[PDB]
Amino acid sequence: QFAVIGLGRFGGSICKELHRMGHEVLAVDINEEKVNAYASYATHAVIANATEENELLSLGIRNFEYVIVAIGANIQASTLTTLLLKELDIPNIWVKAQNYYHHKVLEKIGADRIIHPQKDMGVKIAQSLSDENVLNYIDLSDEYSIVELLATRKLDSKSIIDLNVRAKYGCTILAIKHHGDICLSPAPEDIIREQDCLVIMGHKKDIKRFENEGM
Amino acid sequence: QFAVIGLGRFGGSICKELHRMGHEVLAVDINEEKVNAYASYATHAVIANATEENELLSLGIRNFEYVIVAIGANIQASTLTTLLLKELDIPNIWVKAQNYYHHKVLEKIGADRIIHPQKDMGVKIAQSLSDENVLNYIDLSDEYSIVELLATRKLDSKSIIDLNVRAKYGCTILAIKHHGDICLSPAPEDIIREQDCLVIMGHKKDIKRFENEGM
Amino acid sequence: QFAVIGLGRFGGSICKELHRMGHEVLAVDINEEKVNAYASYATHAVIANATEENELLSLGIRNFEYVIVAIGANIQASTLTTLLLKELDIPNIWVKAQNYYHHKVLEKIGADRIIHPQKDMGVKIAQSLSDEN
Amino acid sequence: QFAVIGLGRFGGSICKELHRMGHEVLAVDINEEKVNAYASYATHAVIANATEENELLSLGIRNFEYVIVAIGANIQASTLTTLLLKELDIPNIWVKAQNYYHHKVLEKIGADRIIHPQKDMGVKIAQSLSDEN
Amino acid sequence: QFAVIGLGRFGGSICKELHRMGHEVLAVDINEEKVNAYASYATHAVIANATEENELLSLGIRNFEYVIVAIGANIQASTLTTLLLKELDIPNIWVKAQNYYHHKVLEKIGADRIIHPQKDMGVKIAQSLSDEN
Amino acid sequence: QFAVIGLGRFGGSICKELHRMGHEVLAVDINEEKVNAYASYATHAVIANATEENELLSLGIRNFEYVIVAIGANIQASTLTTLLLKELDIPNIWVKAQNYYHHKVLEKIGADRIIHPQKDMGVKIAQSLSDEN
Amino acid sequence: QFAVIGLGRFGGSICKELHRMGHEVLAVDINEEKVNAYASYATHAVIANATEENELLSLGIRNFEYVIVAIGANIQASTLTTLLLKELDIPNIWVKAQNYYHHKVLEKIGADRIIHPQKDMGVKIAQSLSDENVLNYIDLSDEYSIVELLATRKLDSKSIIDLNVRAKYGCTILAIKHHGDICLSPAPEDIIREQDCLVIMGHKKDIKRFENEGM
Amino acid sequence: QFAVIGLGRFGGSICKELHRMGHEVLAVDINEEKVNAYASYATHAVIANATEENELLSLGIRNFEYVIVAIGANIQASTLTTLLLKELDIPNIWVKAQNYYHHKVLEKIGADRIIHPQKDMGVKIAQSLSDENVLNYIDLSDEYSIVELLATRKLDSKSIIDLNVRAKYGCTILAIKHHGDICLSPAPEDIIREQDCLVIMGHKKDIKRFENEGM
Ligand SMILES: Nc1ncnc2c1ncn2[C@@H]1O[C@H](COP(=O)(O)OP(=O)(O)O)[C@@H](O)[C@H]1O
Ligand SMILES: Nc1ncnc2c1ncn2[C@@H]1O[C@H](COP(=O)(O)OP(=O)(O)O)[C@@H](O)[C@H]1O
Ligand SMILES: Nc1ncnc2c1ncn2[C@@H]1O[C@H](COP(=O)(O)OP(=O)(O)O)[C@@H](O)[C@H]1O
Ligand SMILES: Nc1ncnc2c1ncn2[C@@H]1O[C@H](COP(=O)(O)OP(=O)(O)O)[C@@H](O)[C@H]1O
Ligand SMILES: Nc1ncnc2c1ncn2[C@@H]1O[C@H](COP(=O)(O)OP(=O)(O)O)[C@@H](O)[C@H]1O
Ligand SMILES: Nc1ncnc2c1ncn2[C@@H]1O[C@H](COP(=O)(O)OP(=O)(O)O)[C@@H](O)[C@H]1O
Ligand SMILES: Nc1ncnc2c1ncn2[C@@H]1O[C@H](COP(=O)(O)OP(=O)(O)O)[C@@H](O)[C@H]1O
Ligand SMILES: Nc1ncnc2c1ncn2[C@@H]1O[C@H](COP(=O)(O)OP(=O)(O)O)[C@@H](O)[C@H]1O
Repeated sequence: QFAVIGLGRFGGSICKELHRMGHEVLAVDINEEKVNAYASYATHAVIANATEENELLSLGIRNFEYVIVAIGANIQASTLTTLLLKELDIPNIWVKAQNYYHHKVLEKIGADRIIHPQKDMGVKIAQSLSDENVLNYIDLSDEYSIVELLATRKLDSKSIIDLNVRAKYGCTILAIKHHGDICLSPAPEDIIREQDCLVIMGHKKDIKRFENEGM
Repeated sequence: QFAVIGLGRFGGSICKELHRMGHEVLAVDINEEKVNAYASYATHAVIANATEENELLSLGIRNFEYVIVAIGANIQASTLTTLLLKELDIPNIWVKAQNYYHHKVLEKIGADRIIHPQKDMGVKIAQSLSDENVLNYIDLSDEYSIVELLATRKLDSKSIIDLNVRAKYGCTILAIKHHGDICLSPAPEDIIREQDCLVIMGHKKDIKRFENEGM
Repeated sequence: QFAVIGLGRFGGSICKELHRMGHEVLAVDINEEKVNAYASYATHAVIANATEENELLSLGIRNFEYVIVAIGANIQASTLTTLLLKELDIPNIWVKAQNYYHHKVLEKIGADRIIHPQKDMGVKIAQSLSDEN
Repeated sequence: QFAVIGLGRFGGSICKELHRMGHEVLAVDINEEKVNAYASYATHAVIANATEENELLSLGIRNFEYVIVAIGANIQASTLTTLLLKELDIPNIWVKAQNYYHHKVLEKIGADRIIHPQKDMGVKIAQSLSDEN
Repeated sequence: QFAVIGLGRFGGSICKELHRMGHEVLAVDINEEKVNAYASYATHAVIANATEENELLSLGIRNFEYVIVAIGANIQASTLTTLLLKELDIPNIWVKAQNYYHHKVLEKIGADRIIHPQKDMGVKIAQSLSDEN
Repeated sequence: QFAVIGLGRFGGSICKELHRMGHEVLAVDINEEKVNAYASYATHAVIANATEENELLSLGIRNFEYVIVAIGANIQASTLTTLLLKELDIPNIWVKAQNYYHHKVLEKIGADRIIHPQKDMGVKIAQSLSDEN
Repeated sequence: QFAVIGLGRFGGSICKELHRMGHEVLAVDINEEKVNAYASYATHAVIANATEENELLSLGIRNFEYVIVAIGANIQASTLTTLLLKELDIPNIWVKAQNYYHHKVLEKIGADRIIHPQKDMGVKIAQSLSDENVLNYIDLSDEYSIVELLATRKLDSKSIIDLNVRAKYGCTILAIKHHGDICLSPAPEDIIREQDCLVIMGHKKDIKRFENEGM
Repeated sequence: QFAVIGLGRFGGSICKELHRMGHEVLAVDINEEKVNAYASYATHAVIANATEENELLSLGIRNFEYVIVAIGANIQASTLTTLLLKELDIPNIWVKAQNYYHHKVLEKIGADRIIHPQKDMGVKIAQSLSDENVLNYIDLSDEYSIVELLATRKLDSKSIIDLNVRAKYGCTILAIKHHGDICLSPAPEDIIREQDCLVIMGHKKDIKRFENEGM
């Protein structure tokens, strides 16, 4: 179902994670050491030059719905490989881009999705920096969002009804995670202890307000 | 308030994003071209060798609450920088790790947070791969999660009350985004049209079940 | 009618010859000396970075039916330029290829004609060697 | 009858084309991969450093009426090879020139024909652009 | 009982002297010549990259109570080796420091003793100059 | 009474320690920063190129009974300096050796004592490892 | 009148010596330090790339009757320089050759004189080796030579008439240098003291004979 | 009788020339190709590292009265070799110097003669440049010299008595070389034809005078 062509810092993580999730993954790499190291973290692991068409054919690359092109430094190899894959009519080709130019040429040679890892981690890290309590989040729209917050010493031993967010800030609490244990859509009697995960939902500015005065 | 020491693919994104959010950021780089290119995307931009203590002092680095060490290839430079910063009693030092070894030595020299960008993008990309319908998601815990899904033709013109997720699958719908318009905590009469954003919340396997039989 | 983007050993020859035949040619080059040397061998000669879209727009590159991409060594610059030209709906884009890979990426990004100079002169020279008469 | 010393974009084409025409061609190259790839496109293919006289002798280079010096980037190697060949009394020595200077030194050391591939393809491409019909 | 990882001016001396005293010493080195030269001055001598964990395991490095990290110039290799050894729960890890920074990072990753050779020989030489008698 | 020509890891230690013991020491260094840093750790500190005879004369190097040549990496500078000092009839010349070869040439050019810092600290460290008590 | 293009071990010596003799010399070098060091040993000294024609023109290189190309390692630079100089119609171009190939190409591009320094010093050193008594010499032809000899204890207090070289060995004595004082075409009564300079002239083998039995 | 340790541009010439003169020479070289190439130009040729004492012993280096150290670039190897040779009490050790420092250390480690090839060829070339007619010469003293001159079109078909040098310039002609044929101490009736070798003897300034007005 999944084939990962470059087993580096980026692609290797994709391989290991997909394997950990329970999907079947074929790992490819030109470097034998890399192939050996990922033998345990993949259904199958093969030594192959992804820029060589007959080798791609030998891999049975056609058996796959998703092929990930994760060769970092060598732009030539990456775009050539992506090209060969597009020739073989692979349904989904995901390639890691190094820069603007690489993104452009991948764009035109029919890459289905282009990933800028360090860029995205850039914005994500910026998000966590801007607010140290936000552990994670998802934006529903330009104005509305669901936010994951780390409870500070302002929130310990407080009940949901005490923190009347539904009226005071127009936001609603969705979940509380205490010592790994999880409470979904909790009732107003429930207690939030410090260092716990708190999942709020509402307007961005309203959530910021609640963070400011509340915690 | 924020200082970014390495203006590369990773650090540059952090800088640009922090600047876009409205925070004041001091960008550092040994490469003059990089400093010039990030002049517009930062409050201040300086040419400096982050491995030279007197230069760090010249930057007024102690005036900052958060310093980001984002020098990629040069592990020596990274750990040296982190060390010097730790000597200067910087409250929060975030460093990009290249490998396991780098993570360990940064860990021991008192790095406050160590980031593996390509790894994390690895797992999230794996997440988007496992379901093309999940546009985004957030893990509340090992078993429970909030998921954003792309509506298929199986869900078109279906009501929330028609798709009884709260009893049949034990999960709860949180939001519906239809042509950009947004419905928060929608009522059972509401309609879901295909290709719209659907926000479900619950157990991972249960949501997977709902994906399987429902859509 | 004709624009030549790279004034090197290859492109410069195209420019000079087209000019000698009596056609009007706009010569482009990032190197000022090259532009100066071909001032006499072209209707107009301009300093410009062919990988910069706004510069291409400033050249009035769309007013041309034929644009020749003759940047040799820099594969990246060549393909990026070809790309920008393809975006600007240029009717005929002819590019000099460095190798097989360059030929492939140029092929896919919609190059109208891809030339392998050394190859073609190769077969031509072989022809001349086969019968000197 | 024919020997091609540099199996690159230029020389490789000469080799392949001469072989395709039905002439017997000896392909030389310092790079083993190139030699391997042109085994099928030549009567014989040999790994050799064309700047080493004893290797040239080992090739039986004197048995040839036409020897082609097609080493691109390395001007030094090119002129050294041409020189050694001129010493071995080769009847016809054709060399690919990189620039004006290379053309001059090849000219003086007795090169029988000096080819500027990109230039000639330049004028021919200009010809084709001038009248597409 | 003793393992010396870097057989240079510093570590080689440790090895030779420990061997001369009658203790059993395992000498390690990435350079084959060094390993060969110290075969006679050690119980066992092995070619190995001290920055590679599986090689460390292959050496049976855990069987040793004292491991000496004596890699000079390469600070990275030194700290990486020290780190790997600290992971393998080596009881006593003594490392040669190049500078203040190296001393600090070795200090934090749990080096049992950090030696500054030139400094100590400095103070001792000063002692000898102060009273030659 | 004492002159230290190289203020590095080795020589700087000698200087600082001799100064701490109460002897008068003249510190030399080609690097101004080094001279500045050791201003407090020496009776006098001077910027000078030890391979330049007139500079040595300007230092009043002959007024000293002991001159320490502690220039590490630069073997040439070290031996040249030692040589100039031997010409100037310096009573005691002590030089830091880099390797066997350096030891040999220093040996022949009349060095009074040749020190191998890393070697000696090597045996010393081996001693400390043999009996931790 | 004289221009030296390469100020290295070879060319620098030519420059310095020509300057010491009293001729006016323009020294050229691409290396600024070299140009600075030869400022005192030349009429003029200039930083210039000898492979750049416009720079050569800027030097006023055509105003010179003799131009010396003494660039060692870089054969390409040497031949290119020689070529450019030949284009500028320089009357006399002397170039240092690195090897046989270099000698040949310089020969063909119209070098007026090609020098192999280490070769020539090779043969002369061989000459001084064959007889430690020959301090210097000059070959008139393949068979005949003029030789300068160091007097041994076999020749001490001997007269020219005592050592009848003109008949017994067919050679003729030309000069005697005794404690620096010099005697040209000395009379038969003159005495030769040991360790003095003796200038004989004749056939090589005959002089060797005289060395053998005489001294 | 002679051993040459470095078979390069310099040492190889010494070897070949000594061999051509008829002396027996042992050539040493660490490079096998060099040893093979000089097999024909030496009595014996051996592959050896001159910095290795036991190899020197294996060569039978002790059998030689003269050992030439002609290793160019590697100063360390040169001085180390010279040192080893001095330890083995070789009577005559001649070494090629690269620079001032090398000359100094060779001087102190007991080198019997130190040669600066390119320097000496420098002064020699300067001599031939200063006067194009002087082919060679030997200085008897600061003021007096014997000079070899190339006859110009001023001297063709002239008799020695016509060019009364013995009175007019105080100099005396010693030899005339015509088409390889040689005339020693020629009588006044003899003719000098152009392009012939002419050997004059006398005062330097006087010889210059004769060159000026005569030829
Ligand atoms: N032609 C190729 N075929 C297959 N695998 C390749 C090829 N070129 C590179 N790779 C693999 O891709 C990986 C690149 O990893 P890396 O350079 O760390 O990129 P990233 O930083 O994106 O992880 C390497 O592990 C290498 O083995
Ligand atoms: N010692 C240093 N001090 C300051 N900046 C540095 C230093 N070393 C490297 N840099 C900067 O850090 C940047 C590294 O970026 P890059 O190598 O792309 O890392 P990444 O791939 O993680 O973005 C370079 O642009 C360089 O200018
Ligand atoms: N990005 C660019 N935009 C515009 N001109 C460029 C760009 N990159 C290179 N050039 C020009 O193209 C020319 C390339 O010529 P060259 O490298 O000699 O190729 P060739 O050998 O095929 O002629 C150079 O003279 C350079 O000035
Ligand atoms: N010294 C040499 N002897 C023999 N062959 C050589 C030598 N140097 C280079 N070559 C060969 O000549 C070829 C030159 O090809 P290339 O650099 O592509 O020139 P071009 O661009 O003109 O084709 C290479 O394949 C190389 O193997
Ligand atoms: N990664 C490594 N693994 C094992 N041994 C190493 C490694 N790197 C260097 N060494 C060895 O360590 C020794 C270091 O010696 P040297 O550089 O002279 O240090 P010092 O000057 O302290 O003696 C070398 O002999 C080298 O072979
Ligand atoms: N020619 C010279 N004259 C005077 N001082 C010199 C000369 N060459 C080097 N030095 C000084 O000697 C010091 C050498 O120290 P270093 O290279 O660290 O050797 P070590 O590692 O043995 O201390 C340098 O600080 C330099 O300033
Ligand atoms: N292209 C050039 N133009 C001018 N000077 C040059 C050029 N290339 C080299 N040189 C000079 O010529 C000198 C070469 O000297 P060197 O390598 O010692 O030759 P040699 O050993 O024959 O003296 C260098 O000092 C360098 O500065
Ligand atoms: N350790 C050594 N033992 C023997 N021969 C050596 C050694 N090192 C170098 N050589 C020889 O000395 C020669 C040096 O020649 P080269 O570098 O041209 O110097 P030069 O310019 O004085 O001729 C080389 O041919 C090499 O084979």
